[PDB]
Amino acid sequence: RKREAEERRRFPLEQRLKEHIIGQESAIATVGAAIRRKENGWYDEEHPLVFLFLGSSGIGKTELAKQTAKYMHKDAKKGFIRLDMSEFQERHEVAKFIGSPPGYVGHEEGGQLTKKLKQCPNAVVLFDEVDKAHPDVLTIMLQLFDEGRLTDGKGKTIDCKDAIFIMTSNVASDEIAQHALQLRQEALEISKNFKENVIRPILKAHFRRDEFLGRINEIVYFLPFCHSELIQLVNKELNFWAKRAKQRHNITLLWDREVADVLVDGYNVHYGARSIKHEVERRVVNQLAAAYEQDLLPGGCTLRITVEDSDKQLLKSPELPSPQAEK
Amino acid sequence: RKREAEERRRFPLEQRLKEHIIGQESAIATVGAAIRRKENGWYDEEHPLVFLFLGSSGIGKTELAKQTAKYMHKDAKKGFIRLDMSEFQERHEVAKFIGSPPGYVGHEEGGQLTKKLKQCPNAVVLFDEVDKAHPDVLTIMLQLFDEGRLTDGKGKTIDCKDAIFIMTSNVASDEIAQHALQLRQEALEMITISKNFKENVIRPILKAHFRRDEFLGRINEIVYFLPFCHSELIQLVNKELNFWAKRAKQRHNITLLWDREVADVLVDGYNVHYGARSIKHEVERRVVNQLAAAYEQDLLPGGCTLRITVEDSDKQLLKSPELPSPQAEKRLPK
Amino acid sequence: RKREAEERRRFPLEQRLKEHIIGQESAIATVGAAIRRKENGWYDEEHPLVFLFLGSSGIGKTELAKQTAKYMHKDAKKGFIRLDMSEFQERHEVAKFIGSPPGYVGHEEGGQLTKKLKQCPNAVVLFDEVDKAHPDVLTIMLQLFDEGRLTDGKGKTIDCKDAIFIMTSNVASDEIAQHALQLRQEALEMSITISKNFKENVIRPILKAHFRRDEFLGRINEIVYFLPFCHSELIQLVNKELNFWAKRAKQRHNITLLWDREVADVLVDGYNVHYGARSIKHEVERRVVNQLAAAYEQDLLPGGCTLRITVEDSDKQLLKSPELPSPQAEKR
Amino acid sequence: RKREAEERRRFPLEQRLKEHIIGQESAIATVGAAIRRKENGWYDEEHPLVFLFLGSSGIGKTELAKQTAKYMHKDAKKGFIRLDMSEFQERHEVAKFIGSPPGYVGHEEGGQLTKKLKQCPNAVVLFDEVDKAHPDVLTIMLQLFDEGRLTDGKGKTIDCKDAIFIMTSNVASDEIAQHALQLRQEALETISKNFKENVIRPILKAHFRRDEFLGRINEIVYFLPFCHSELIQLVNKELNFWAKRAKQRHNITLLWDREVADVLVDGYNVHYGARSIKHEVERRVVNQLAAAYEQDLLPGGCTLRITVEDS
Amino acid sequence: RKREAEERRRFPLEQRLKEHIIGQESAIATVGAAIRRKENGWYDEEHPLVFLFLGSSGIGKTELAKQTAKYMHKDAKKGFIRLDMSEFQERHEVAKFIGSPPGYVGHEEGGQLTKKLKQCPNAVVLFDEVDKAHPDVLTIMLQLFDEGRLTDGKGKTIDCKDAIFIMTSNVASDEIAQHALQLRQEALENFKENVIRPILKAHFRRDEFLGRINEIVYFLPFCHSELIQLVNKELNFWAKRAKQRHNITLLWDREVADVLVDGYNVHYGARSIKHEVERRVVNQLAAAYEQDLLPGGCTLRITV
Amino acid sequence: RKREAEERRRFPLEQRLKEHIIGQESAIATVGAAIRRKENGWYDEEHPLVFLFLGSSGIGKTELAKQTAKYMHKDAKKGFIRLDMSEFQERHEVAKFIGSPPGYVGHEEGGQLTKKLKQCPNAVVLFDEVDKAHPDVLTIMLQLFDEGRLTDGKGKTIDCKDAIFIMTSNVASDEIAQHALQLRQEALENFKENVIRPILKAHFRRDEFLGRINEIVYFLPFCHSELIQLVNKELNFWAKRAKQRHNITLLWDREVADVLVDGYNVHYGARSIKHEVERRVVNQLAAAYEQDLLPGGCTLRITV
Ligand SMILES: Nc1ncnc2c1ncn2[C@@H]1O[C@H](COP(=O)(O)OP(=O)(O)OP(O)(O)=S)[C@@H](O)[C@H]1O
Ligand SMILES: Nc1ncnc2c1ncn2[C@@H]1O[C@H](COP(=O)(O)OP(=O)(O)OP(O)(O)=S)[C@@H](O)[C@H]1O
Ligand SMILES: Nc1ncnc2c1ncn2[C@@H]1O[C@H](COP(=O)(O)OP(=O)(O)OP(O)(O)=S)[C@@H](O)[C@H]1O
Ligand SMILES: Nc1ncnc2c1ncn2[C@@H]1O[C@H](COP(=O)(O)OP(=O)(O)O)[C@@H](O)[C@H]1O
Ligand SMILES: [Mg+2]
Ligand SMILES: [Mg+2]
Ligand SMILES: [Mg+2]
Ligand SMILES: [Mg+2]
Repeated sequence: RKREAEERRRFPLEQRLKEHIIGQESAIATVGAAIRRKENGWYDEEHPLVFLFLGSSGIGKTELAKQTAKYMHKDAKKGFIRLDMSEFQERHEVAKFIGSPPGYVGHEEGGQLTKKLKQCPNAVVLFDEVDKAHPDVLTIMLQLFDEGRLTDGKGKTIDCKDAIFIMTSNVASDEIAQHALQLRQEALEISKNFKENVIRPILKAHFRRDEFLGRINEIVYFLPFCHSELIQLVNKELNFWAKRAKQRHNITLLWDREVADVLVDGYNVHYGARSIKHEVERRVVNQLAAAYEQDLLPGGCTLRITVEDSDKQLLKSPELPSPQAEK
Repeated sequence: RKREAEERRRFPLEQRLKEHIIGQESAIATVGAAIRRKENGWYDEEHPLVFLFLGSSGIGKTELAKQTAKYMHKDAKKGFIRLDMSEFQERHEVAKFIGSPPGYVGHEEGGQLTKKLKQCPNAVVLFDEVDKAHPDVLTIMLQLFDEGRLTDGKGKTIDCKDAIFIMTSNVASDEIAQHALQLRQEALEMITISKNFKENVIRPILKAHFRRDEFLGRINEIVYFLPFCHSELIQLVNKELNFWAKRAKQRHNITLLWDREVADVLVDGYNVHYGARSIKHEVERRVVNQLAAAYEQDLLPGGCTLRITVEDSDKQLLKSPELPSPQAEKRLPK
Repeated sequence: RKREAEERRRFPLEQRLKEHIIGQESAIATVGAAIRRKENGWYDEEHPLVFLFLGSSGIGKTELAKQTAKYMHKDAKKGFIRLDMSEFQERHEVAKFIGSPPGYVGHEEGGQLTKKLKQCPNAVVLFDEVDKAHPDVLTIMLQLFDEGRLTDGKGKTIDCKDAIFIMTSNVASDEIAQHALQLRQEALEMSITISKNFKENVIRPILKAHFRRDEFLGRINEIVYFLPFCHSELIQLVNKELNFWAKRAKQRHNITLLWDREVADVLVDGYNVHYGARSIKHEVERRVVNQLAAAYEQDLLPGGCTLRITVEDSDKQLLKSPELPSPQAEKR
Repeated sequence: RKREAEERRRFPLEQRLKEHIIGQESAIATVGAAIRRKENGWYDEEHPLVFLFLGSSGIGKTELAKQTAKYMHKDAKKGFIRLDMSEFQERHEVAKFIGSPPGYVGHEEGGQLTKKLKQCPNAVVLFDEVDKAHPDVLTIMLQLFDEGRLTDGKGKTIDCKDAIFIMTSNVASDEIAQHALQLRQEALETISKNFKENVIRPILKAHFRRDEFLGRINEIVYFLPFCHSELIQLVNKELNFWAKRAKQRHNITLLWDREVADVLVDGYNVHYGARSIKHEVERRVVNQLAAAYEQDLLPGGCTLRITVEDS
Repeated sequence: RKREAEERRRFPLEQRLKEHIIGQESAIATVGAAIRRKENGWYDEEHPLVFLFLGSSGIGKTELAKQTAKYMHKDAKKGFIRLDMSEFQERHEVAKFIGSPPGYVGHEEGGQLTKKLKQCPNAVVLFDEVDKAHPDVLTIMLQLFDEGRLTDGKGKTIDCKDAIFIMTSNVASDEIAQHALQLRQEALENFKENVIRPILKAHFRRDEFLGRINEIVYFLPFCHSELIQLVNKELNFWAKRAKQRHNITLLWDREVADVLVDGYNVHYGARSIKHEVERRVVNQLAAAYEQDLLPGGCTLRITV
Repeated sequence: RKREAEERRRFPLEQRLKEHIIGQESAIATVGAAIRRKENGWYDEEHPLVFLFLGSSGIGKTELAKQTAKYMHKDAKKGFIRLDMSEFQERHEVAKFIGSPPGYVGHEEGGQLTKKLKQCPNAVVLFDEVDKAHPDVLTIMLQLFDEGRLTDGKGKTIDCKDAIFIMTSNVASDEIAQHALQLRQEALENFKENVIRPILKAHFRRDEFLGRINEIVYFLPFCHSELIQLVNKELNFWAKRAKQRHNITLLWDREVADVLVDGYNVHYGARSIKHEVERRVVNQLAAAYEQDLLPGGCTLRITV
């Protein structure tokens, strides 16, 4: 008890997530508060904890879910359960949850989800892209979210009252991103309850049933990044590549402050972080790989990126001559 | 003779339910009357007793069913049979009730519901969220509700005549809620009764969109759950706070107190579409989160008090065992 | 010979049925005539006798079938083979009739129907709610009717030529009910209900669409139509229910129960055409029986308890005295 | 490591593609750069590499995909997985990818795409003419393109993080051609910046209705219409193919001059591109060779000059 | 090698076509030229041959396809496959063409086209009345023609590079019949029929549909000479098959065969003329035989 | 030789059928003539033999098919094969018509048709309503023509050039009944194909399904003489069917038949007359027997 409490206080989940997620402070704060509430025993054991993650594309929803799963279960693969709801676009596909009835092909195998949950009753379940499921498939989750009960095709009931369920979608993402015009309001010169009652009609229009929505403990809103968070993302990506280069080939990598400013221009609000990822890859790592194959990067050398309308690489001082693949 | 004398004394079922349920007086009365009738004889043994529970979400339908099962069979697990009809969305899934026919996988296993009913013939059967089932699956329930007889894949009848069947659904949720709101508005001029509204409005819904006539004909009683009144919302908030205070005292020896304004602020977060679940989540979010954060060495076994800040109806804080001191900032960004 | 002499005399099937069934006189007459024709041999003895029962819900189809089975076989349970077709909604369900083939799971049990038939060749077989059966099941049924014998999964063939097959459904229930109500209204314009063969021809396409086997319908010996109850038949139903409850009370607790025509009218006012006798049964249970059960634990004692109507609700009178018992108000 | 790196330096992928692909320099450069970045280990292993080929019909998109697959998996047919999204033009066609759920016909079989991917995790997957898919069929591709993960009807999860996905379509063909005119709109007194992709995005979003789908695509490769020189090169390629075929089959030598290439190009059709050129050559020249051969006017070993044989 | 040499050296296809087909000389020549060109190389083997047969119905189109399938697969009936696109007019009928997805109705069947092709990839496929094909079926056929590659619903892929696809329709039958640029004008056995191209364009995705077609074959209405040849061939078939052998040499003179042609039924095609001949040529023979009236045979002489 | 002589003596088959059938002389004569022609080599014996029978239900179609099978086949109608195409649908076509082949859901190879054709290739095969037949089964039935060789669930194919197929329908039932000229004007006191395939071509795609049918047989509404003859035969059966036949007198049997025919068969066929007889006779006799009013020498009773 004492060691767990001391470790949690010393290195909170919220500080652990911040290492991997940039921004999203209100989502981090909500998930951390719920998690901490559960861990300290201040939770009802009858009803499992359920989250729904909403916002635009590529802003860390599945990332946050993965980090939460890793934190809850340090490494156990069975502790984290993935479900790509995009494979459940038809009603009949719900059989994958619980398996076929008696007398039907595949009956001897129980429900896949039932088996997975049985292997780890307190696992973290991620229904990714839940809006891509057929809405009759979501009906199977009514008892799962209310009481953590699920009966396979063989009549065996699974108890998962202590599990944590996370759903992710971008259902209201235009309306959430449009409400980030509150960042543009500049009053000196974050989502309101009444906005959540404008985001509701959209949720019921998609997720047809009020008894489904009334089962979720928390709706988490992920906002579009502000300019500083874009700079942080670019720096994070460059640091990742620098670490990889240093580890693999002992190459030291440096970049001026203006490199991030140049790179952020590739940001696409419709795609989020992955846009920055692709931009950095395309217009830095391509040059890096071309130089490496050309053998212009001796082990232990120092490479610094300089800023033009394009990006140049200096081998500790001289400009590295760009190789010619076409010869 | 003493069992008979107790039964003469055994009239708390309404009390037992009202302990766990707030409001829904009409439903409690109906269920209690039917159960008393069955208990004291005065009931035909040739036909099971069937209820259908209708209303909005999070208003005690499943809760009432579970409480009734517990009362009838005490803690006996075999006495309460649960089925989540959301798993029966396909016609072929009816095989779960009776098992596979001879010469097919799982035939030797036999029906599951048939086995459970054999274990406890007088069990309380709950088909939760029945309107999620494929109508062809409901078709099998005709015989079960009429004569309480079901034949498994092996040809064995179970003869569950004296069981009790409870069905929970929200098919007419929007109509019932709107009608109840209108009736309450009318009563506000100067309470929970609907005479023909059921036949003219509810019945065509139930029949046309989901069922056959013969299926509805076998239901002994239709029970209607209405949305909570404001006082009932206050009662629900008080119930949740009492539950959390009981947990705190029992486990951490912490005494928890609050005020009426706390109840008002909490109920302000109530959402009609979700019923008691909205209040439950609100209480967990705005109070229990602060209690769990204070439990990092700032809570000790004393009279912790919950109060509203100077910002009326905006914020609420914990105060220490000694009321003159508010609890600190919980200091997360160490 | 003694059994034959006793059966036909002093106890015709119609006489017995009228004891349990209210109305449906035409159906009772048809069933009795067909049964007598079969018994005396003035019928196609080369084929089993087949019936189809149609009409709204709660009008005695299953009840009439059960009473007929009891009359044919007295108390012999083996003489009444009951099959609820709602379990045969899938193609492979036919295996239950004959069991699995040799070498398969459960083949040693060659189907329930075959075993029961060989146990009682002349048993009355009821396929309740036949319309729910899968078309392959209906094909097997038609094969059984035409052939007159069935072969189990073990290769044994069982002769059931003398068996009686009864089927119940509600395929044309709405058409039958609305036509019967229209004929009652038309007869009130004369101031009754005998449905003409042209209405049967109108109904026939519905049956042809549902079953899609013109030979299957043709093979049916008799189609029996049950009508929705008239007001007098509803009053009789209410009186029957009240008599049942009164005799139950008298036997169990020596309580005498009385009522008046007004009570019967009030109870029948709760009738619902879509559910038939079930609606009246439930109304009687909730309106009256609930009060009896509530008052039983403390107030009821041997004597004359009479039901009365104050204005619109049913009230009770004290034993042998015109005092209204105080209801044992639950809770407090 | 050193031998493979030296081999790649000696004979890069670009030359191999140029052996067969004509023009499309920008597309070849982009694909080659991405492939080299992958091979040299300078790529994140958490996400597969995804391409989207856009351009008019008959300009080598699927041809480029085939050449790339051959380069990566030259000695493995299993290394190249081909799909044709015309065969997926309705929502329920997703059941081909992962198979039917438990208790349904074909369940025991399992997904086809899952089988193929499991056989060769690092294969090259080609979704030919993806635009013809029902849009809800593309939804199944989200996990594939993001994490290279897919689950069949039996619950088995296929990991293909190192695979390469190529999607070919002509959704913005007309707009791409109009932009390509920019190079041909020059005052001229070859490479387009193509920042106008900001206004190509709406077309894709209209067709592919989900932004998250586009966000998962690493690169958008644009194939431009052939120029006059590229058309001449294509005609020369076709005539070389036919000449070598004649030599190998009937031992006949076949020869021509500029007048033939120009006359064949003059019959070019934009709507078909390389296919137009193929049809033109076949109709105008191959028919004459076949007729002459059937008349036995071509003794074995003889030499033909196409001395501008026209009209 | 000797088998291949004999296959090459055997009778030219046009010989058999002329043997069994009457008229349609232009179509015979075109098909023979295309097949010979393919055999002698001079044709990219990477793409299957695609033929579009135009003209009135019932004038040998299917017969010509059968004979072609006979040339290449004389020893195998499976070498010829038929599909009538009157079966394939609505979106859900795409699943009948190449099979349903797994877990759906008819998945086991696997579709008509693939089910037959997998047995004989190099067969001859006849799509009757492609006009009636639903656009989504037209999309799968054009894909198949372009690539020669198709997947069934069960995931099995089929290579049909060397197959021969023949499409038949009557979209421009009236224009060909009325123009008759060869029949009654040049030969009754280039015309620059430039209206057929726009006519077809109006009915399909001309970019792909007409671009991929390897060849277009025209069928012309029968002429008087062709009709009398067909009647002579029918009467000879009846005469030689006379199993009551001794009545053979029931010779049909000339003018009665001309009167049988005068029962013009070309609207229904050749089989119509067959019925015409059978009516007043076979019924009288059956009546006489049943009556035992005519042992030893007789001239058909004149009747009507 | 004795079997051959017996088969020869079976003719005239028209008398054979009339021994057990009433009316339908035209159809009987047509069938007999077709049989003779095929036997005598005056038919396209290379092609399957197929009739389509048209008219209302219950007018001797099944009765003529069964009598034809009983006579042609030696005895017991072993070579008869009749099926209800109304139960054949997309979910049942292959599983029953071809019969669920190995590897399919179900192992009922043959299913309903080809499981019996394994023994009697020349079967008389009855399809009881093409109006209710599924398009898939109507297409697979196209194999039955040309050469037959319909695929079985076991893979076996039967050459149908010798088989007899009897499709039937009620969709054309009006074409005969509405006129009654084919009955009134057929040498009693209209024309063959008065209208060529009026409804049938539009409904069953004459191009394939009906184009391959060799003959069409009309069925006419029963005449008053035919109806009264049916009544008389049924009454004779009941009279002899009596166990205590001494009580059977049949006094006024002709008058009772006249009363019975009042409920004329104009609804679904002779079964209407059978029900008339059962209602107006059998019930009365059963009631009298129950009342012990039948000692012997008992007359009839004229009701109405
Ligand atoms: N703070 C961040 N926000 C978003 N992405 C981040 C962040 N930090 C790192 N990333 C990375 O950027 C990528 C974003 O992709 P996702 O995690 O899947 O976001 P998403 O919310 O699920 O978008 P969709 O709904 O799948 S389109 C991930 O690969 C992350 O690892
Ligand atoms: N004609 C009747 N006379 C007396 N009691 C009847 C009569 N009909 C029904 N009952 C009673 O009310 C109950 C109704 O059940 P059934 O008669 O079997 O239903 P049904 O008439 O067949 O219509 P379905 O099958 O529900 S659509 C019976 O169990 C009887 O006890
Ligand atoms: N750029 C090219 N250089 C040389 N050959 C080419 C080129 N493009 C196409 N071809 C050839 O022309 C044919 C066209 O094939 P594709 O490459 O597949 O066309 P496509 O662009 O991919 O587009 P679709 O599917 O008609 S939209 C192939 O036969 C190629 O071999
Ligand atoms: N020499 C011939 N020319 C044309 N048709 C012929 C010849 N011999 C037979 N036929 C008949 O022509 C038909 C061939 O197919 P056909 O009907 O003409 O094509 P389609 O129906 O598609 O228009 C067959 O019915 C065949 O009997
Ligand atoms: Mg995601
Ligand atoms: Mg509930
Ligand atoms: Mg019943
Ligand atoms: Mg292509």
